[PDB]
Amino acid sequence: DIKPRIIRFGYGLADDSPTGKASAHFAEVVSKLSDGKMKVKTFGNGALGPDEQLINSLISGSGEITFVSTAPIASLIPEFGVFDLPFLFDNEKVADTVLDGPEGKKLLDKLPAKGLIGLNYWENGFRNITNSRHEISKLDDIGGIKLRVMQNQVALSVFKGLGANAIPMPFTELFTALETKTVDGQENPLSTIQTSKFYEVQPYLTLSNHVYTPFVFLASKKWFDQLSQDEKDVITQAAADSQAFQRKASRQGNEDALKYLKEHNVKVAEFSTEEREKIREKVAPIVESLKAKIGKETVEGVLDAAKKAS
Ligand SMILES: O=C(O)[C@H](O)[C@@H](O)[C@H](O)CO
Repeated sequence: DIKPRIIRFGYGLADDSPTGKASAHFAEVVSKLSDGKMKVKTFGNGALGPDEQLINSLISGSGEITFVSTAPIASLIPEFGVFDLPFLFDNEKVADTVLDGPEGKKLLDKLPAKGLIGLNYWENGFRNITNSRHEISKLDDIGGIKLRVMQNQVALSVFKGLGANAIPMPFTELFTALETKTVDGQENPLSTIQTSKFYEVQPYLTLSNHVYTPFVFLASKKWFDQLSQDEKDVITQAAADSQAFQRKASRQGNEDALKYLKEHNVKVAEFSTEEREKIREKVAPIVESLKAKIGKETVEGVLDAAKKAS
């Protein structure tokens, strides 16, 4: 029971980012599983707007499928803000375990009340600081930097607490803000820095890996609910296949991006062991400060699940 259907899948990252390629993979699997009857059309590079607009399009029904970072979802469901706390996940194995386990599912289960289906989590990844003002290799080097952040109170409060002038902006405005130096820098995974070309306007890169961002792979509930069960199964089966593809592509992409940026002579710094402890000390009270704006039980449950996975 599958009828011909065209499905629009907009997203913010470049079409040749790992997640852009995973979106094309999803399209291919949907076509395969539906004998070519269900056709997914991908619109990358922010062609259908940034995350905030994509979310709204799924709620309204103008769009069917997207992936977005968890951070803009915090404007609908504050508990999703948990992932903007620094150093939550020691590595990607911990992340997968927590996200695919009960603590991840509790959050996904809050989406339908807002008109969204969280099909599963994809990997945005560990975020790294870039800027055009000066090298950042110490906590103090962040003071007064105008740093674009994602658009929720947790991200703004974290970087303000680290001394930055935190400037929330949609991802789709970011390259130009960097190029014109309306902001000094930003922070994102290496493959995004590469495929969105931020290195062309960001001479400095710090391998801070300070935050891990999940993507949520999303379907419009209004749209999903009017699918037949056979068609829903195509979507959920393709989503499971594509998650595995995505995560592998993301992790290979992270390795490839580091190699590329280094070989391109981007200037790369890190936080020494001492500076790392300074950052940990400064973060701990702002993390505690933000539990009330995320949800105490969410923060503590994610932290406990991460400990058990680590
Ligand atoms: O910096 C950001 O906003 C995120 O990292 C991106 O992936 C964003 O979701 C994209 O569309």
